[PDB]
Amino acid sequence: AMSLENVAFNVVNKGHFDGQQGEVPVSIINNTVYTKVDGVDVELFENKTTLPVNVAFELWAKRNIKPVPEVKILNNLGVDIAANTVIWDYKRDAPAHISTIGVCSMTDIAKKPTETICAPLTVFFDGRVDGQVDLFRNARNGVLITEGSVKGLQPSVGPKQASLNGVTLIGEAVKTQFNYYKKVDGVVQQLPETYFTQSRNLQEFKPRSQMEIDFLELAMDEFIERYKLEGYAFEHIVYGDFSHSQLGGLHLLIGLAKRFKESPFELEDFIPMDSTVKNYFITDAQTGSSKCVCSVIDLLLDDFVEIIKSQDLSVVSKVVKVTIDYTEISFMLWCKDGHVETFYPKLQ
Amino acid sequence: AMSLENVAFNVVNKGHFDGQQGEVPVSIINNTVYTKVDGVDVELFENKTTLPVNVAFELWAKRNIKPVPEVKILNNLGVDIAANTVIWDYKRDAPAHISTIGVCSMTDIAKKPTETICAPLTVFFDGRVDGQVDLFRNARNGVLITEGSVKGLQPSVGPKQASLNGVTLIGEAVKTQFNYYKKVDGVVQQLPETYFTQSRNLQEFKPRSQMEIDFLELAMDEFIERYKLEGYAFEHIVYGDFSHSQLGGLHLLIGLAKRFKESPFELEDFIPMDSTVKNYFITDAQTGSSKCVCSVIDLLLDDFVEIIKSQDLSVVSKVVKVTIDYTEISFMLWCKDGHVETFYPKLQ
Amino acid sequence: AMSLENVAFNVVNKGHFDGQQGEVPVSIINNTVYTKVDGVDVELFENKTTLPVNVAFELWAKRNIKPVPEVKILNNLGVDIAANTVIWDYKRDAPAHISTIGVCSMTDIAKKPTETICAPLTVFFDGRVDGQVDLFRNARNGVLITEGSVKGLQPSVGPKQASLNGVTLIGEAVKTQFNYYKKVDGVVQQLPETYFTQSRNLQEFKPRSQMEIDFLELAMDEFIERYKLEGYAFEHIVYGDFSHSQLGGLHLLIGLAKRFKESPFELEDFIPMDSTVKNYFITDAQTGSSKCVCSVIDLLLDDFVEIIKSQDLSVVSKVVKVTIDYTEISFMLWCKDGHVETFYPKLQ
Amino acid sequence: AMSLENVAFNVVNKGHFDGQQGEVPVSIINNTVYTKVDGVDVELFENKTTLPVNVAFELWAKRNIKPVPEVKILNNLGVDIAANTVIWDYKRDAPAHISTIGVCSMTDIAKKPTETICAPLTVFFDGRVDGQVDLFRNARNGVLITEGSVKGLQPSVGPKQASLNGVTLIGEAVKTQFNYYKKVDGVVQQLPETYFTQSRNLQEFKPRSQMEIDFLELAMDEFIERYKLEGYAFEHIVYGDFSHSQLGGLHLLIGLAKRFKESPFELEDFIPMDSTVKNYFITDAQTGSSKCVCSVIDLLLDDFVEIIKSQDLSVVSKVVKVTIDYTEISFMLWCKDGHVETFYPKLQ
Amino acid sequence: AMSLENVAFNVVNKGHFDGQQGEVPVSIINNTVYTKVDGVDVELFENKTTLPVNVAFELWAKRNIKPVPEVKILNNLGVDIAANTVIWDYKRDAPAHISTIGVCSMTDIAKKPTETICAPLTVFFDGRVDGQVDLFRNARNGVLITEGSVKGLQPSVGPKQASLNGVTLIGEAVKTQFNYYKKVDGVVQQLPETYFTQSRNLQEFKPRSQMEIDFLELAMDEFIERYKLEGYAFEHIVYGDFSHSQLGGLHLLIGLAKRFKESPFELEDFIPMDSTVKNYFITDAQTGSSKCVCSVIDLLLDDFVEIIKSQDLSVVSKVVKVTIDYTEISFMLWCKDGHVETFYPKLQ
Ligand SMILES: Cn1nc(C(N)=O)c2ccccc21
Ligand SMILES: Cn1nc(C(N)=O)c2ccccc21
Repeated sequence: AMSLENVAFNVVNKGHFDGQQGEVPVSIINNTVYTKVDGVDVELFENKTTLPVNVAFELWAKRNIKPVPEVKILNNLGVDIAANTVIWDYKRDAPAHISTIGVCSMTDIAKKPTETICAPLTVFFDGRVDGQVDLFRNARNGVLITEGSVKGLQPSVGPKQASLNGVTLIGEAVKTQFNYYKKVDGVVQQLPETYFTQSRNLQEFKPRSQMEIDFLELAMDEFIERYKLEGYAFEHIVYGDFSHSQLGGLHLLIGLAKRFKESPFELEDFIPMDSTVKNYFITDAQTGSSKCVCSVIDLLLDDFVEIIKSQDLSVVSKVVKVTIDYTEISFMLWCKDGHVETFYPKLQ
Repeated sequence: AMSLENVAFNVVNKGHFDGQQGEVPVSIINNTVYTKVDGVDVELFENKTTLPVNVAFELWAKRNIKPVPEVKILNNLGVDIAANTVIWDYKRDAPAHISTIGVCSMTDIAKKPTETICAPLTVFFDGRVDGQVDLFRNARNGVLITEGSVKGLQPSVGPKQASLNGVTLIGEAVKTQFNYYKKVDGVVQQLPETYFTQSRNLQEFKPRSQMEIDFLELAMDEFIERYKLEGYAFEHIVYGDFSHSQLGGLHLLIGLAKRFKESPFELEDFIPMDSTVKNYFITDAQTGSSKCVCSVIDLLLDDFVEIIKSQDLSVVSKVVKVTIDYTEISFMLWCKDGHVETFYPKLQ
Repeated sequence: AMSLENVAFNVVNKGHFDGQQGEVPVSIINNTVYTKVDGVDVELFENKTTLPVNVAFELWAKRNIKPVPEVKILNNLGVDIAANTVIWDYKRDAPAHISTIGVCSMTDIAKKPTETICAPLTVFFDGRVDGQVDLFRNARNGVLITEGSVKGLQPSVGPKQASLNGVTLIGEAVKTQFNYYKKVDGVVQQLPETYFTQSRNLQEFKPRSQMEIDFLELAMDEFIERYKLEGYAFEHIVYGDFSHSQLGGLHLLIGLAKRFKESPFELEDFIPMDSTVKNYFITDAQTGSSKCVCSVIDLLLDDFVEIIKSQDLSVVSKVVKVTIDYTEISFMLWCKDGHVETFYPKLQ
Repeated sequence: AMSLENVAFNVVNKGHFDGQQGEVPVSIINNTVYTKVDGVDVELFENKTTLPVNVAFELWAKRNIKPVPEVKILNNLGVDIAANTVIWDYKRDAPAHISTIGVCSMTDIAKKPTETICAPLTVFFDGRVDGQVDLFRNARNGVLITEGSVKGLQPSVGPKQASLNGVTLIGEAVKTQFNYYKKVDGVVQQLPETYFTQSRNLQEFKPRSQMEIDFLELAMDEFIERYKLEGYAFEHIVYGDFSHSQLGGLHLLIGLAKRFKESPFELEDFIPMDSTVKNYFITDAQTGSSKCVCSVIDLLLDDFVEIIKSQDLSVVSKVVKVTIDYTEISFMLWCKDGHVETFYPKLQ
Repeated sequence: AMSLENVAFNVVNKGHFDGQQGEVPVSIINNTVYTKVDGVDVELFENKTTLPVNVAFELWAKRNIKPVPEVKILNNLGVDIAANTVIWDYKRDAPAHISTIGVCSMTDIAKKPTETICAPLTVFFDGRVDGQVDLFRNARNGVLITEGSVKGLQPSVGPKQASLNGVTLIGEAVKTQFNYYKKVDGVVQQLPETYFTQSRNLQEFKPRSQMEIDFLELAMDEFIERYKLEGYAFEHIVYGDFSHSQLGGLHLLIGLAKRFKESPFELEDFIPMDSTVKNYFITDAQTGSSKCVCSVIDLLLDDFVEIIKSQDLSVVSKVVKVTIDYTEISFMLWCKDGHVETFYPKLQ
């Protein structure tokens, strides 16, 4: 017996939908859900989605509260819908997927992923839920995550980090590193060799290697000398050039984090969504150097060094394709006299 | 187990709230309630009230579907709230009362009218519901309607007409004429002798006496002669004067109905609500004669003739108080040389 | 180059979307689309749909302006989506279907009905458009209308009437009677033998047979005598019983139309959508007789007489299934001593 | 001391803004203004404008309640703003002009039309208000109406009809025929000789000449014979051709009114505003004959006959410019062998 | 070919409007603009203006992305509109000006500033754009900024800082110090001698002189002694008095910044807009000392010392007018026995 009042009761008493019986009085005004507490209204939810307020409230209450793959990974793997859960997209304040399976009567296209409507869709399956590894076996299209091995299936080791209630973290008390499996038209795929983005924040950036510790601690010329990076344009690409009106390079998150410690800057996230490569309209506060579309990727500095050192530097310009987060990322590589001039995630 | 989805189920299947178990998917967008039918959204309700949409939807679904007193009568009797029902005000598309008793969790001030919060409020009681006459005997303040005798309680015969789902009618298959009773501060109050407004429409006006048939059929001078109305200013008051820029008189609904048959006119209902006396900004289409505040009352022509013929015509101006629909209506009576000049419901 | 301003230009200059190049300034405020004319905003469209205002405006501008099947027929045939057109539902002021094919970038699930997403959906095809009969032959699921013969395809003669810009009519200058064809799972399905509802209004009801002329002109007892309808409960079913608080029978539109000429009544259309059988909360103004759920069907009186006279009258109660508008309508037939007591479209 | 509560007080007590002191409690929710009456909210105004609700409420309360020129006339004369009044556009439910002079603090561009901001704007002046003829003499740009002679100013006799509170009428108790005057760049402009549209409705159309009575009463062939209209294509232009899918002609309101008596039809007013020529998407209910853009003008049939009989019929196609409501209306005249084929207000 | 979809395409791909061809699907819901990215909606813009959402989205996309004068400077100079650009007011999240010239079809009053509508308006001209110095030469009213000298015009050196995408900064990689020119009625003005506000933030306050470094580093009594400020009430005016319920003085930003390092406080910006003097409802968290209207100005401490030391201290109270940011700021100076008691930006 699903209801607005029952969903609200669960949110008030359990912090989310927990299948508990009960009802609380609710008022809906514009895009906000309120509940009466001692005669006064208390805001439970503000709808930031394009779904009707009561529908969005229910999907948000029914969000997955276990560590789940980051939306950018699910998107890159072609996930269309999730089996009997809601992957909440905290970057968009909305459901990661248009439709649901066995979650909400307004958004459900099926109650079970075995229904023929789900056969063409790449359904997300969670091996931590009983019967989902078997539902993936019977699924024509799908992506499966597991914590351990699956008999007869070769795994693709996913990223170390997962999203837990919108907090991207590498789990110590919970497992966040999953094995990934994918099926297309009934055939188990061999997932490609991939790098993973590190999903760090600018304000709380932490190095994850000795090279990253050295980048943040040493001065530009000492670091470039120590790691033999002369001729690889790290001065432009990673450190950033703030001497002209157009901000030069600054495409690796670690470089932005190093700059942030000394001088602040504005990053306008004009397409706010989870993605492998992020585009920002940056304005450096100290210098006034700015760039409308500054593509930024958070790779481990060692992985970025490996990518750039594995390229042919003999052509003026070329597209360099690198598998990152299971997707093909195109980079633009610009060279002159055997040295790099610039290397950036291609704006297309 | 009250819920938005259960209220919607009742509306879809029973035409209103009928206490039936069940749920239908609902979407709320802005001020409208929708339900999915054959894959598409069908509008169930549009909120025209100042309450939250889901709350107004529930009160409207729980509206009283039996003949009930017209809102103007309840207002005139000082009714604040109803016992365990919703009197829906079809003229305002809203609940006739702010709060409820045992109806909706968001608007309820009590579950039963015996609760101390209800003692100062004039509670409406319906003798057609088991135990409501007893609740009126125990209520400190209240208005009771019955279809018959209550032992020891002196009745007041109400109007012949009642509102059934927004249709004001004199019941033939249902009883619409009720006995009325009122209590103030624990004491049964004697309801005054009163006239009743006829609650007719301009477009479907029907005469309810031989005098009313004669007013609509006969010419002005021959009706005034037949009913000995010379010197009573019916030419001004009832027929209306359309010769000057300011429309003269036209305060009885029957006069407007007679005019409507020949020439149309605009009546701007600037305070849209049910009331004994209605104020309209009238514009006569044929002549361009207009009046910002034209007070109009729908009395039976015989009752209006009785009122005007029972007045002393020896003073220039005076207030004439007449009990109509249990309320004291003040009229302004203007005389000259023993004849009426004007007589109108006094604009406060 | 589809755009809001181009859609608005087409509406302003062509009365609808006509593929014309051009732009007009547009302002969107809340759910209304406006355009500047002589320095002031003029309303072009008010969104009554659950889609975003600019999206609903585009689908409405792109509505099919040729005579099209009434939405009740498309629904009864299981139509999910239309091929490269919008069937506008004038009863709901909304698109008859959630999604589109080659119409609008926001609602499109495909550009052509040959795309694999369309295979499971029943696509509506219009033989009057070049290549649509061929697309139906290749579609896994679909409904096709034509003005003539399709080689080798067994036709089903549809209703005489079609909807032209929201006006249901039997075409004299245009063809409104189509041949219908349906495919399920790649296989042409034989459409059943069916009656058709007449799609008439209560206020402008016109008889379409000598029997219907006789029902409206003749008194109840003489019509029943002339057409040998004694023992078939037409007094209850068709004429209606207004003697008790619950309105009896009154399930045929013609009976409501006959009553409407003498006494008015309120019909509350609580699920406002096009359907073969309509449910109304009726309140008779003359008597106060009312019914929360009064199922009403508009059959030709001759067709209803044929249905009722073709039933076995020897059982107390039974479900009578009749194909109407291609759908199986369940009726409840109640008999006593070989005569009908009641016969009504069964309330689910 | 202008205020929302004071405006509301004036509306409640005076039917409009009347400069009276006082305040009533007001609640604003979404686009509606409410006031408390007997403990419940009563709707005073619903904003259908693109202005903020409280601002639109004030302009509507301050609307001119005297007969004023119809908005189509003011527009045709290039009126930008009114001097110290609001011309309310009842066809758009909005102010006819964006800005005000001495009316409302939010919309005012000036308190008096003598302010330099008003010099480039064509200000509407009303000679019925003291000092407005003088303000017109001093205005650089303006339109003046008067009920009589202004010394030395050559008058233009306007239409017989004016708008009084949204009712277009020819005044009997008030004057609706004004003298018009216009100034451009400090210089009094000679207004051209013009025809006037009759501003009639389809549903309440009344003939205003013996020819118009003869058009409505007589059959097509006998009217054309009586008025010697053979070869002028009245069969197409005025009567309308409903034999093909595209509705032919039907450009004079009187022809639509004649058709309306026999068969109803839908007129979609897709640009809802007052204009000399109106464009409708028409659908004839009887035949299914339709036209996306059907230009309709309401001229007196005698005036239309005079216009068409005053044209040279020797060229295949040409633009015929006719001054109507002070504006140049372009008509398309199509001839063959010395006879008219079609003549219609040219679709721009 | 301007369009909503084209503006959205530019925002998605270029970070702002860049004149690029292309379209993306857009949905408008309430006041938010979304775009579809891989089947899900992504928020592009939330309207915080009083303009229609699609219009505000276009002006925001077309905002000037070069360093521009701060809105307080433009306002103080009487700028009404900008020539072919949008000065976006980041403090109000809205366009700094009501109308535009050659920017957006809904807000444009002209395509070029040479149009006669622009002659009375003080048009903002940017010498960094080709032809704008010449358009200022031909403009009757205007303000011109340049980076270098203009032949024949004497410059007014503006502030060192400018706004770059809402970040107020003193440019190192870009020029932010402009020469200002102003014309009124065709005559080049001699701009007055002025101080400039420093436009610093409380949280990231940086000293811009040795005196400012000393104010932040030294204790109150050491600083007052070093700079000979005894008898100038800096203890009250600049440091602030937190000993009584009403917070005393605290009118210079540097004093608030010094306090902020030790104890936090709430500044309620009740009129959120860019202005030379800002008014805050301050509440000191440590003491509970508060003030409803605390006027705060950010002057360089040396400039404030120069202003206060250049006043006559012999009268109880007087208005001291100081040109700051080209506007006349009134200060209230209160003295006793030849010493200052208080000196503050006058609340009027
Ligand atoms: C070997 N194998 N294990 C699985 C599984 N655990 O889901 C599966 C699924 C499809 C095809 C082969 C498979
Ligand atoms: C001498 N002079 N230079 C300019 C200019 N560059 O705009 C100008 C403008 C108006 C009047 C005199 C002027």
